[PDB]
Amino acid sequence: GVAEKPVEFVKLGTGVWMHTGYKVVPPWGNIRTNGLIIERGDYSVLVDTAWNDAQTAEIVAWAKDTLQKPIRASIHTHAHSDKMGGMDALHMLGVETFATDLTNRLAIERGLMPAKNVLNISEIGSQIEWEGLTILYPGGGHSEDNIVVNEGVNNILFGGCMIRPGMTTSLGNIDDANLGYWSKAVENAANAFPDSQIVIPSHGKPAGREILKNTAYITRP
Ligand SMILES: [Zn+2]
Ligand SMILES: [Zn+2]
Repeated sequence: GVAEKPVEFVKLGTGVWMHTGYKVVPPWGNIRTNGLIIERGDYSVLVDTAWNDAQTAEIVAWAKDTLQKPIRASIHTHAHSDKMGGMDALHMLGVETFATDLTNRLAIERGLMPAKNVLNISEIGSQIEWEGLTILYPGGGHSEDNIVVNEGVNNILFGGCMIRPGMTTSLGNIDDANLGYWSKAVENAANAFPDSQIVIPSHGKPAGREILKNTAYITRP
């Protein structure tokens, strides 16, 4: 198969960095997965692992060594291996991990390791403030447990796998999707965070609010 592309880091805003890792999925090629590192003074917090422990350890080392703001804690945006494939690395590297109770239960069922701490959002529309970020459960979409994360200083909305890349018509991995609610969940996220000017999908490049509108259109019933 083709070589797996290396992990990448790019600055999205003041104190906000995108991590990207790659996986070769036969019989095709590399697929990216994106998460964030967010600076919090003298430490940082992480949104999502990469695909596996080795990529995730590289991300932790980058925060410690380049930002000099080591990762203290992390949040995971649903129970799939692009988001939770590196949990064992986080736990060994002393990162305190958080996910919803539903995500943790699905992780165990799906062969992934659960996070150490529960985020108490479980009803549609529930929000909490966590390490300066707003975390919203908008309802099931790409996965029943999918959550989104807003960084209100730079106005960056992390949509994760609930937001599809660019102007795609492909729905990606829908094995666990709530096809009936997905478009409404995208609308819920868009309405909850109207000021965010940058939107990050897991599997494509950073964009504007047009990827919210495009995802909502392509996943509509
Ligand atoms: Zn997924
Ligand atoms: Zn994904």
